[PDB]
Amino acid sequence: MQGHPEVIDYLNTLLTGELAARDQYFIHSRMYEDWGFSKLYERLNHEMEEETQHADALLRRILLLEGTPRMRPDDIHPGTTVPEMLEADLKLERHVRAALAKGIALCEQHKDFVSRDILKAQLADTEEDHAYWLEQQLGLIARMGLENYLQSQI
Amino acid sequence: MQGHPEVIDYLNTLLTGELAARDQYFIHSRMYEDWGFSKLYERLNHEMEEETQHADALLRRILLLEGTPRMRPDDIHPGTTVPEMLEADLKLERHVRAALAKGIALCEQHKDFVSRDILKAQLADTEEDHAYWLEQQLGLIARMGLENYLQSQI
Amino acid sequence: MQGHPEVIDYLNTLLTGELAARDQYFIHSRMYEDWGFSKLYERLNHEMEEETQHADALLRRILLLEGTPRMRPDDIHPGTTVPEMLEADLKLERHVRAALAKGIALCEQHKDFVSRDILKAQLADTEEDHAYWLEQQLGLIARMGLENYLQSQI
Amino acid sequence: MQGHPEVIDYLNTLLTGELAARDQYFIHSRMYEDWGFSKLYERLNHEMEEETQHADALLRRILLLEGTPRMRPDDIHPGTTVPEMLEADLKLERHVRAALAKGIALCEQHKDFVSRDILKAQLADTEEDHAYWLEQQLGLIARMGLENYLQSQI
Amino acid sequence: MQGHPEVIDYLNTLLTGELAARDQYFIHSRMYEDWGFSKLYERLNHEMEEETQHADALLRRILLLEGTPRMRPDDIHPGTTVPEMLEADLKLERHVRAALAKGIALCEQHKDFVSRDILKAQLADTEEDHAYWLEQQLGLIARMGLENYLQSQI
Amino acid sequence: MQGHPEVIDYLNTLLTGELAARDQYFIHSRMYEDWGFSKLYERLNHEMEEETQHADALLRRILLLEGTPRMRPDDIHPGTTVPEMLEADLKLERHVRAALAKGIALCEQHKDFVSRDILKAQLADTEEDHAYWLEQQLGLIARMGLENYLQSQI
Amino acid sequence: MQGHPEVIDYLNTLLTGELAARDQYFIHSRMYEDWGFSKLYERLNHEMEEETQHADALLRRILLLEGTPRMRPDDIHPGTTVPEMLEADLKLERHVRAALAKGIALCEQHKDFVSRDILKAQLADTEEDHAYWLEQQLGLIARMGLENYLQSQI
Ligand code: NA
Ligand code: NA
Ligand code: NA
Ligand code: NA
Ligand code: NA
Ligand code: NA
Ligand code: NA
Ligand code: NA
Ligand code: NA
Ligand code: NA
Ligand code: NA
Ligand code: NA
Ligand code: NA
Ligand code: NA
Ligand code: NA
Ligand code: NA
Ligand code: NA
Repeated sequence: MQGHPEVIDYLNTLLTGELAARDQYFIHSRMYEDWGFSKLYERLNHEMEEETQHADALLRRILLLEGTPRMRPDDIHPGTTVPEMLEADLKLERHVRAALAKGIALCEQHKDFVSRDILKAQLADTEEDHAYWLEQQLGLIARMGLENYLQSQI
Repeated sequence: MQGHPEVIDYLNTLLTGELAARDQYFIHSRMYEDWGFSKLYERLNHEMEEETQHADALLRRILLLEGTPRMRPDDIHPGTTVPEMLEADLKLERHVRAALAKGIALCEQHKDFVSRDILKAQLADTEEDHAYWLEQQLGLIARMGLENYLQSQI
Repeated sequence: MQGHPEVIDYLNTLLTGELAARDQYFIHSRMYEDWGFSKLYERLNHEMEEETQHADALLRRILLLEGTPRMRPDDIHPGTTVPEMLEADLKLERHVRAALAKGIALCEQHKDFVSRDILKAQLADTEEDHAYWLEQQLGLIARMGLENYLQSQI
Repeated sequence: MQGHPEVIDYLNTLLTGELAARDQYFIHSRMYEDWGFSKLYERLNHEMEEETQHADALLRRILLLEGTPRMRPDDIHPGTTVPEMLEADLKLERHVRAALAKGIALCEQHKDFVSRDILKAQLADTEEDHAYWLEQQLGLIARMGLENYLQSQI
Repeated sequence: MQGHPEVIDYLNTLLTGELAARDQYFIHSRMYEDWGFSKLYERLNHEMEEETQHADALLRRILLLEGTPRMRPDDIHPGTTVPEMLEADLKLERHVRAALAKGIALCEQHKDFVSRDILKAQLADTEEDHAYWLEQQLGLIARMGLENYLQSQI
Repeated sequence: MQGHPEVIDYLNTLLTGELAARDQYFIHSRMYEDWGFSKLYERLNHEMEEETQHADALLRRILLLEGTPRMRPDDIHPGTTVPEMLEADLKLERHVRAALAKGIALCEQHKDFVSRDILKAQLADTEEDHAYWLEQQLGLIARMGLENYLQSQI
Repeated sequence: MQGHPEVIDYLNTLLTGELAARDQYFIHSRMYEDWGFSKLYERLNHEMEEETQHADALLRRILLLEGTPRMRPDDIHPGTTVPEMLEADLKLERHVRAALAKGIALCEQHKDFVSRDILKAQLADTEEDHAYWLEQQLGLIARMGLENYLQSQI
């Protein structure tokens, strides 16, 4: 079934964003492990896997709609310290959140209700899992201090 | 069996207090989870369930005595920081403790020995479980500092 | 993430409604048990638990959106006989249904698609589980008579 | 193997009748569930499945005989109350019974002894299971009254 | 709860379409088995069951909304060869897809958000399961030839 | 119990036919194995066993009726290539089908209803299992070509 | 431990190559699934996972050596038909093979014997698993023809 060209193009925009999110969590998780914060490694490794699944869902939807997936990831922007890495991931998730919400509205406009539902599922993950957890970590650093927070992530 | 009107009225006073205690622990537990203190979430979630059971016991006793339960909870007074929330819960439990003790004396006066026993069981829970745990948390904050205490509740 | 103030306010309106629904099912279920209708006790006890979960989902969403939950339940309006209690619960569920549908439209307007999805899930429960079951009970009373219906609920 | 054209045509007549019987039990069973008579839902849901199997056996026999199955169901005639629905199903089963008996005689005449045996199996189901159960329900309504009967089917 | 008449009418249009889809897959699956293509029999038999479930969901929703289900299936249009049968099923699924998308928009317009969600679930099945699989089979025939494809379906 | 001489004689005619069918499937199945078509070996080996059981049922019925079984098999007519062997078996099964149908009519005429039932069971096997499968194989060869069909039977 | 800058730079070159290989197998595997070649999907999905592990090993080695990983994948070059996709993957693996062999020699020169061993393990995978399998598939197409080969990959 040929999808609407505007929807396919927009799904491709989201795909390159999620390929990038995957890769930013790839490098951050391994940096956290390099420093000995295995709890941070585990969480972000899980997030890398979740973004790979999100990318996969978009890629397969684009194919179903007879489009050609764009596989070049967006640029990533890793941090150099734990607070910078948390903030960088939160900025990325906030961007993905806004992009997904714009996509949902576009899908509704072009009456692509299945694509809308795929994006809604990803939007729920972004808001309620990914971004929320990051906000929590930054809030913990604010409440107990960075040194105590880092200790908790060994 | 028709209970004594003064006893039924007093049980209703306790019921609206325990419905409120339930709801204060509902909001506090979820606030603790929002901030990432899952140990505090778990404890206060348990306390919400225990207050629901306490309320249930009163409600069912009032019905047995042919009274009409009052289901409007008392006002609650949540805190805005972990120390404020602990103190607010401790103030509430201290109020419930005093109210329950007054109720036990009233039940004895009107020779409602089963109602007295229900209240005694709740009084033991209030003193030895709920209020004691809160006093302990505040004491821990005093002994190790707030930042270390918060770290321990992740 | 700061949610839209109109959405947060509306979620709070729904929250106080579901806290009330919880408490109306609390008193009705225990009244049904007081009279010996254990099948009615079991169903409405289950419904109390489901409304607590619905309230919980709203409360947690409001927190995520950086709002402050309103924990005062709406007034409840219990019945005094089995037919009155069924009708009172059905009136409440019909009100909740309309409120949820209005909320879904508001969330769509403000592009809060995750809040919309939470409300849609609750709307499906309200229509297809809660209200439908109540309509069925009233229909059974109409078809077999109240005395036979009550017998069936022992 | 090419079957006798008169036999194939007659099997097709039976097929469209059993496709209809399937669909009448589909709507009646779901109507019974809509009203809260889950015992009636379960029985007629089972009967829908049995008529689908009966239709399947005819369809496959028609194909084996190199015929072309007729897939348009006969018109159905659902009732609007429990007694009307029972009577409507009994009228349908009585029609199917007569049609099957006529088919058995035709198959014997054209020496299609396997088709005869398929129809005999369906005839036994119609008489001893489907129609008999319906006759029993109507007899129960006659003996205990409709209200008691409906109570028994919750 | 009385549903909107335009929504109920439209659900009935979808119901008669899915009853037809059920029956087209009924005849095609058994034709595939008649020829010895058991893999095609199994898939389309599964699809018949899925369309029966889709029809069931619509029928039950129409009843809940106090409507009267229309049980006459639309006409079906079976093929006479494997490529014709695949194409006929794909044409049917493309029609169902468009009808479901129009229904979702109508439900949104009349603020029947639960009916919309039921249709969205069916739309996802139609696009991502039913039609996609058919497109794949036709593509396989194009890539390996019909004779090799048929061999693979024994 | 002495059976009717015409029935016993006719059962003996069927017996020598089924002893022959057994032996034709014996040689064909082993020829298929000799060439490396193990799927054809397995099917026809199964068919040899089924014809032995059919012969056994006739033999035992003839004895019960105080007749003397005729144990000389009819001549067999094996093919020399896979298509010839399939056709030869189909010709044999078509002959057995006609003979069994004539026998059923004779048994009915002489009121030997148990012998009729034994023959009906064998007739169903012949039509719905043996001959049908052969027709399917020849149809597969027609649809995918002989070389692909042979490949599928390795 | 600070690694040799020439070795770290070269590991980064290999990393961006393996991130690209991962993504080329991501798109090819999902294209194969889109067309219904599930055996090809499974193999290339496995290869995507293996390249992710290869990339991970390089990334972690670069971190250990106090380098900064380069996370931008090389450009990929997907095919548009099964033979083109196989050839494109084989060209990529041949490039990776040569790059890894050059890296091993460089590591030996700079006496980084652990980095050499990591690359040797990847070189064995590339030659004996990835490239070999691709060569085999192309050889199969040459020996049995493309249509038969595609049939085998359903
Ligand atoms: Na994502
Ligand atoms: Na994310
Ligand atoms: Na510490
Ligand atoms: Na208490
Ligand atoms: Na307490
Ligand atoms: Na609710
Ligand atoms: Na409800
Ligand atoms: Na009764
Ligand atoms: Na039937
Ligand atoms: Na029947
Ligand atoms: Na459907
Ligand atoms: Na479908
Ligand atoms: Na036989
Ligand atoms: Na035979
Ligand atoms: Na082949
Ligand atoms: Na590699
Ligand atoms: Na490789």
